[PDB]
Amino acid sequence: MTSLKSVNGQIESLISPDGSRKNPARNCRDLKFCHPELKSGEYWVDPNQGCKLDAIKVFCNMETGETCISANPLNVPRKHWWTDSSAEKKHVWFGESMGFQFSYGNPELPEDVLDVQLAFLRLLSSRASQQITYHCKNSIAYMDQASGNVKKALKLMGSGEFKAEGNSKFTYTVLEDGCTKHTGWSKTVFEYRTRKAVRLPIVDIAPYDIGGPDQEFGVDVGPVCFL
Amino acid sequence: MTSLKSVNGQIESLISPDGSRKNPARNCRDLKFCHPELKSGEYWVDPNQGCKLDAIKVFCNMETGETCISANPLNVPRKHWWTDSSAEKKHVWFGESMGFQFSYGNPELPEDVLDVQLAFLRLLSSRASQQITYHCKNSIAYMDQASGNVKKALKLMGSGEFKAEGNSKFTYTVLEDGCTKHTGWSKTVFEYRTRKAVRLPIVDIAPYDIGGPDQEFGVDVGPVCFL
Amino acid sequence: MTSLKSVNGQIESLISPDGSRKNPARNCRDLKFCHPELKSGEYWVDPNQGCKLDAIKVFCNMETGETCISANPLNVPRKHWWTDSSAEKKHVWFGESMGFQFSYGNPELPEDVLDVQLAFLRLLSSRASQQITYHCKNSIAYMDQASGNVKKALKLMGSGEFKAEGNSKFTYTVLEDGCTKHTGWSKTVFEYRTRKAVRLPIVDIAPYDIGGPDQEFGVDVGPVCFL
Ligand SMILES: [Ca+2]
Ligand SMILES: [Ca+2]
Ligand SMILES: [Ca+2]
Repeated sequence: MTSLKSVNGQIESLISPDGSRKNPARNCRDLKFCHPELKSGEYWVDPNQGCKLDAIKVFCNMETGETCISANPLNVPRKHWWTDSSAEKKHVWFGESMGFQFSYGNPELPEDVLDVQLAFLRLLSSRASQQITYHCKNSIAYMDQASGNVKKALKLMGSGEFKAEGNSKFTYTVLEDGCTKHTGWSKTVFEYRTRKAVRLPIVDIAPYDIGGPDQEFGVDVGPVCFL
Repeated sequence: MTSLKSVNGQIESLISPDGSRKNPARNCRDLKFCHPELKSGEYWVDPNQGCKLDAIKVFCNMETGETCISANPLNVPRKHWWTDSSAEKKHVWFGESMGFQFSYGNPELPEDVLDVQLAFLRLLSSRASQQITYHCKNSIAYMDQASGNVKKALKLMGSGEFKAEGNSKFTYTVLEDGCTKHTGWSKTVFEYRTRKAVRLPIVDIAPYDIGGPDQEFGVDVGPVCFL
Repeated sequence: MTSLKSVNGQIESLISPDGSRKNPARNCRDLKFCHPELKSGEYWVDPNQGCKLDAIKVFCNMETGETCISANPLNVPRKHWWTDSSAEKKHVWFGESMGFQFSYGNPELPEDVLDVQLAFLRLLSSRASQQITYHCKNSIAYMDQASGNVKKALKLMGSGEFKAEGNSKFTYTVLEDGCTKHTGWSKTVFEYRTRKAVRLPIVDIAPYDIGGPDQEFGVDVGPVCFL
């Protein structure tokens, strides 16, 4: 009878996973769907399903049904990261030069695996969104106070380029803009949200105003969230 | 022993779903594949699989293996829906103006969910096809009798534009053409069929000849069928 | 107790498939993941999952986790397949003229089914690669000895065109080049590898230097391999 009890529970787990490393579910949204009660917390979801042993630790915003992958590493430290030699200041790709590109998900799993689980969510979600902060000292993120212009605004590489202005479908929005005046380290917050998830996540960033001897910046990278 | 009997049946259901709200399958085509006998009828299929509680009531053409989603609402009523003021007559988007866009699947399920189940079928099916009727009084659908021309022909928004003429890959075909002469309410039937399912379903419609005081029309929207 | 034993094994099979026609798994890579030990060999994988009865016999390179579909038919025989009348020699599509296009997977399964299993793997894999050999007598594959040029090089239809030169993202690489001198039947080997798997497999081939009375060629088509 004990064996029967063990089997039945096991079977129930199969019909509905419970989010644990041992019993992951397809998206946070389903976990939400099949486990209405469960509260937002770290949960294990396996987007490509099939084998269960390659799921990923995501954060479920169990309110929205969003699945949110923290990006590793999470942050880029504060430093005066670039030279200021040209009178003209030009866009630079952090990851491409000096710099690393942002990686998303479990460090442990191989590239080809982190690609495909991400690929499914990214290919098959209703929409995706991602937030990113630019810490600044003496460095214009988006709006230049003195020009009242975005010419200085930075760029982001969706995977596709996200700019302040240009085709609307590819323009990030700003959520706050601390870094608009030069004088003595403040934060700007950007956001990209779309129905073509394939466009996310943000892998690289390009600050236009940079390399001043005065100029220093850091970043922290918010999770890419699929719904 | 009764418990064992209940488990075994339960397990069998898992290996093969039977199409019911409680035990849905991935596509009508599989239901057809794993249940060769079952006759065309309303059945419950769950394209994104995973959680079972968000499947959709489709029609299975169990002959073809097509999965056919009736679109809600099904029809647009007969009415003289638009003004005729310009000497020139121009294309108008029903949904965009005066008008609503066609929604597909369960009313009950959320947008983000109806998106993703549709997205999978739509992204991953061999081909899709959809039929649409234009009821008419004193209104040219496709072929103008007097010109022997399609200039008057209408348009449809695949999601992409489907026109009578233009790039071949994006031209609808006509299955019958009642509305070719003005004089005292007849039906034309259009069809789009493709291997890039992503292009369907039809969400919006644009009649070129419209708004005459004389002019009146209705529509009924056939299901979007995936194979 | 025997029934319980049968159920438990059955359940275990469900959690992890074992690659057999009866118990297939999603990709060779998972089979590799959930069955680390299993050696490279013919195995049964079912990419669209759902119903189990429509899987496909693939080769698992259980070292790489690649899933490799042998293409049917495997080879095109040696023959002087084309006319040489024009002083100018021009590209010809074997399949399009004189010729057949390459089909991949189980002969038994219907087109719409072989499409969708391939579609998933092809849509959802980390990368794909495919190798193809051009047997030659008196026929330049890629490099012309006398010109030291690729002008004569052939083409391949990815599904998209793969050429010796052109946009880099769409250029095949050569792995060996036997057919560079005219005089009395040697082999060249081509390869396309990409992260946009949608581009593969190779369905058609176009030799630029062909139809000489002297000129004869065969092909054998290597499998399209998904990872
Ligand atoms: Ca998995
Ligand atoms: Ca579902
Ligand atoms: Ca299957």
